[PDB]
Amino acid sequence: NFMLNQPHSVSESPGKTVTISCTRSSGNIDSNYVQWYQQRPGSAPITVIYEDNQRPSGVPDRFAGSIDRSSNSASLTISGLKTEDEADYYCQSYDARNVVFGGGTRLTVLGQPKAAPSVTLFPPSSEELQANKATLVCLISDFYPGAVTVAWKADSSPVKAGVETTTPSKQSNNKYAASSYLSLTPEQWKSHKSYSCQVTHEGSTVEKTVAPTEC
Amino acid sequence: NFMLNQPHSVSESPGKTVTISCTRSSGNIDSNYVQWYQQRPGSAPITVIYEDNQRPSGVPDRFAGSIDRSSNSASLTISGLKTEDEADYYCQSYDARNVVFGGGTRLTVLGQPKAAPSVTLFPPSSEELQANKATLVCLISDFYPGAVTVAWKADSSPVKAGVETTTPSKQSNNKYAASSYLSLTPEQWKSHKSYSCQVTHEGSTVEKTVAPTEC
Ligand SMILES: CCN(CC)c1ccc2c(C)c(CCOC(=O)NCc3cccc(-c4cnc[nH]4)c3)c(=O)oc2c1
Repeated sequence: NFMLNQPHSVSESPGKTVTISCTRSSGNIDSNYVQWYQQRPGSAPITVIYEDNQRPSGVPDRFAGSIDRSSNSASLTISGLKTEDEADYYCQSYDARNVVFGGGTRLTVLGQPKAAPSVTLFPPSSEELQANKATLVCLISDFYPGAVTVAWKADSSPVKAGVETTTPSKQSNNKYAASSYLSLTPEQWKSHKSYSCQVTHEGSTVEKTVAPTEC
Repeated sequence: NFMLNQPHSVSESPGKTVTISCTRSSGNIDSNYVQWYQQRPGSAPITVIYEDNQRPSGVPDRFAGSIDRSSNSASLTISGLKTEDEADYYCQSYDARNVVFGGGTRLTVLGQPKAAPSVTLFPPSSEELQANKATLVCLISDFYPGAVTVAWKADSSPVKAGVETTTPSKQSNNKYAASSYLSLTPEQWKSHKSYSCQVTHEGSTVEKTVAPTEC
């Protein structure tokens, strides 16, 4: 039960080349066969590569799979980008028994200029505390492409439980907005020195921190 | 070069049994293993059946796979149907020359109960005021069905500029979440006694109010 690690997102303009990596965690990449699946928004998945570099019939020559043994990774390289190439791409391999999927990479064929997110982190409101709630909100607006990943820290430990993040939506300025909220009890919020929201967009990561003591 | 044919959609009410078929166009259904995947929109898919009828751990035993050699099909049967089973389901098999997916079945669970939204209004953070911004966020969560309308007030008067509301998205609890944010200047925020966010859902309105606080 090993892991395959893919970038969360990639972008390029029409006619360019883009590459999506898939790094094996503990194992030997050439030990087992890697597949690549395309999923366009609102569509069924489609095999574009099997057995590391084989193209199914009807998949164009612009899709190419490869293996790097020294880096222990698989790559999908797409040349001559077209707007229809915009989709989620997932790598997949095998152990002695086990099937392992990568977490997926969103490929945007740029339809507008790139824009980095505005990120604002809010501490609990006085009113929700009296309701025994210490929900923190991380507002993420004015970004393009519409792909972000959010990670929360309690002090400096990753927080797993309590996190929700909305699907990015296009706003009146034609850029995306989303919010992530962490549903703390007041006891959990007071019991730490600070909490942090990390937002990754186009592989650039920003971090904001709030604390019970900040006046 | 065979195809797998599943219904586009199916609907059923809670506690009932639903069946999703997957018909192989050419060759025998039993010549290659069939997998079933569940996918909630915004999320990556999960494996619910492999090798025709094997369940990974963490998959409820309410999920069962089978083969019918005579109708040349595979079936996913979900018994004791629950709201969280609402999702897209894909079958998948092998061509030796390809990995083949069905077209996907969107399963609708009927008769989900109305749920009123939780509404939390956050005043500007100290850090954004120091960067000359006074954005308010109104976090709206746990509502069903997935539509609200938001109106903002400055003192008692309607706000007509600077409001954005995200498109509601279904969260892990199968209820919807959205944020409305009002992009104020520090001057606008301090020149009023309060701002209010008013959320309407299925005829009921909830109103929350925040005021500049003297730190
Ligand atoms: C769109 C492409 N696609 C096909 C529907 C994906 C795309 C991504 C995924 C991911 C990330 C997971 C979660 C991680 O799953 C795994 O690593 N393995 C799944 C699994 C678990 C147990 C048994 C099997 C299995 C399948 N055949 C034999 N054994 C597979 C997953 O389970 O399924 C995925 C399917």
